[PDB]
Amino acid sequence: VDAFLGTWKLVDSKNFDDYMKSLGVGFATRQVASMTKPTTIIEKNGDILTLKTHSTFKNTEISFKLGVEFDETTADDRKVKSIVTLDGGKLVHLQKWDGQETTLVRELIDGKLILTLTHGTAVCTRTYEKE
Ligand SMILES: CCCCCCCC/C=C\CCCCCCCC(=O)O
Repeated sequence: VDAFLGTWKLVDSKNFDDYMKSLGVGFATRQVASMTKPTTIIEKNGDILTLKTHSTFKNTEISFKLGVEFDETTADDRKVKSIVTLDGGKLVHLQKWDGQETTLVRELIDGKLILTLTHGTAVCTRTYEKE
């Protein structure tokens, strides 16, 4: 997982409104989210990964072991059961709640971190660059 480690800043986003709307996020939160450029920090300490997402709007932090389920409260206030694994060199984060699922997939492509978010028919792509 070592190539994912570091500090990353958002530089491009496509279809995030569609993804938020699919999750039921209200229009006022979508407004602010469309103008926010988060910083994501990924760190490791032995087998424990910590993923921080910082912005002027909301901040989140989770710590987990790969392949072990954990409880997570998301930035939009869903209480989900999560698991993160490495699949084909990608970091795959699966969230389940109320019979629903969403995936947050991170892959490294030409030095950039590409985050693909899928829920329902909505697919959002967010591109991060390393700081
Ligand atoms: C912590 C800041 C995340 C981005 C601004 C706040 C958005 C909150 C609205 C819906 C959350 C949807 C699920 C999390 C999206 C994370 C996107 C990302 O890491 O770039």
